[PDB]
Amino acid sequence: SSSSMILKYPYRVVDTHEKLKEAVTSLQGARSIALDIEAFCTTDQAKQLGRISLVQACSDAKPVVFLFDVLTLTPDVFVKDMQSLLSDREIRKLFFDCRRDVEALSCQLGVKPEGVLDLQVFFTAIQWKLRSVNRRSGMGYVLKSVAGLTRQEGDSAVQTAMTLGNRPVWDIRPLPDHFLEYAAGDVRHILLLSNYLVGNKDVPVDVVAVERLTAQYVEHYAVGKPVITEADATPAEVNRAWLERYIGPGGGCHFCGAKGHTEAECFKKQNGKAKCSFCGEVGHTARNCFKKHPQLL
Ligand SMILES: O=c1ccn([C@@H]2O[C@H](COP(=O)(O)O)[C@@H](O)[C@H]2O)c(=O)[nH]1
Ligand SMILES: [Mn+2]
Ligand SMILES: [Mn+2]
Ligand SMILES: [Zn+2]
Ligand SMILES: [Zn+2]
Repeated sequence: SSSSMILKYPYRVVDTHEKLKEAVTSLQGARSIALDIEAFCTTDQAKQLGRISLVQACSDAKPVVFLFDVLTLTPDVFVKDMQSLLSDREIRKLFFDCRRDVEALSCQLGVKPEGVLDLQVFFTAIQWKLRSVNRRSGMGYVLKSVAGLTRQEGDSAVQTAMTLGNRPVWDIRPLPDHFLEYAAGDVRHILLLSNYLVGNKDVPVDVVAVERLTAQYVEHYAVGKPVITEADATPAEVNRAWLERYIGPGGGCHFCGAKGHTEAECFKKQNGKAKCSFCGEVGHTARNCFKKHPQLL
């Protein structure tokens, strides 16, 4: 439905003060805003993101993806007109793994967003409530599991340069079209995921619970300085004590009792179903098969 139109939103480069005011007015009338950051690649390959180059934004108020050129605009100009927007708790800010992004917004821009919802944490919260799984999943896994969508391939020229790590990559101006298109991809996927995860009676976790859980991550990573102690035991998981407090106890399989999978995924329940040895059907045994014993039918 409306999820199909999200991925065909075109990008608008915002690199002037007039384009910045036109974008702020549009984002002001929004209810949710998907956010992402493209930063300079760091030779140290350390935790903290590099110098912010682009901030990507995609809201439900307009069919467009704003690419704020923070490098050209300078952080000071970009912050002066985006601060209250990011500080407005009445507008939901959507992220996929907000940790290093919130750290960069705090360290480099001096802003701490309000009303944040981390859709990667949202997915892990579902995995925790159903399977007692606290691992974090990548964007593609979440897109396939939640929306049944296989995202298109990222441009390998941009992907190799970023994995290579010799250069800032995102310092060049103007940016090629395949860099601009690469940068606008994540915010489209993020806003799409919110339609499947927010306002859904089939989602077993309340949004307010994941909002409270995300606010803890923001408080931990928006401290106006580089974060040293990570909130999670490993980078690819979610703090279990935070899951127990905000989401509740972890779940498991109602059939066999084991954690890590649900009843629909249980091998033992599937292997234990009666399978007719005479006609192959699942559901009955040979002693009750009408095909083998027509005296029953
Ligand atoms: O009855 C089972 C047991 C495991 N798994 C799946 O196997 C993987 C590893 O689970 P485990 O070996 O840690 O039990 C997970 O994807 C889990 O969902 C099932 O689908 N059903
Ligand atoms: Mn990101
Ligand atoms: Mn991104
Ligand atoms: Zn089971
Ligand atoms: Zn049979």
